[PDB]
Amino acid sequence: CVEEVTTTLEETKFLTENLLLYIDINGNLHPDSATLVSDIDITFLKKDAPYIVGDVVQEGVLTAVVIPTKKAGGTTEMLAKALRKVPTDNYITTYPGQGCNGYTVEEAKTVLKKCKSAFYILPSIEILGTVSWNLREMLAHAEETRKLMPVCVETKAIVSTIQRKYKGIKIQEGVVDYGARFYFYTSKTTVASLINTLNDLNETLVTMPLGYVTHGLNLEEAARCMRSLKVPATVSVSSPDAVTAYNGYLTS
Ligand SMILES: [Li+]
Repeated sequence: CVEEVTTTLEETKFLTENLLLYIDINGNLHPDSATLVSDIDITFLKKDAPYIVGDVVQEGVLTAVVIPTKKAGGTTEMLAKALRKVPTDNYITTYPGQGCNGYTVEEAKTVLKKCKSAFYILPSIEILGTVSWNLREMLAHAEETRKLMPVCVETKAIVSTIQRKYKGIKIQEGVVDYGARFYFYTSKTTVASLINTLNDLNETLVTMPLGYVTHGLNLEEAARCMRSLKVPATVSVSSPDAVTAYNGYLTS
């Protein structure tokens, strides 16, 4: 009932056209699902928001289910309960509950072995060492390695430091390659959208944990989100004790 495939989305459609996508209660796509809806109208996902966990929406070849997140009380049984609402069918999908939602692959496997449906699981397509580097250190590293450095534009202390270092830089949201290569973002976009952007750019990162403070996440919550990155990243945390903490959060 559950089979992992080695193929891309397009290379897996010969088995079924149906895609199972994961959304949150506002109808926003999980980063694992967000890359699967090219050239398809997805207005229907958010049109009927807000949802509750377990709600299912469908249009054409797409099915989407609202899954729980452990930051908001979610457990393994609530994940299983949510997936039971999906109509029985054959689907291409990803393992439910990964990334920010905080479930492990082994937990996702457990949920899907209930298998009213058949699922073909797309491949999740390298872990650089976690460090505790200050902003000056992170900038110098970026400059010489050409790694992409995400920066939250609302963090005034960082923006001013960059302006001093790189006289003449015009900081604006998006990629800015001046002195070093930056991805400037607002906390007024989702963490998922930022992760998908970084994954699409397909560059190695030097970064603080994404969502941590800027999007109200604690360190464990950010570490869960960081699992959705598909690019290598040097992750710089607040202190040496946080290195130990972060690495533990990432592996559970
Ligand atoms: Li973005």
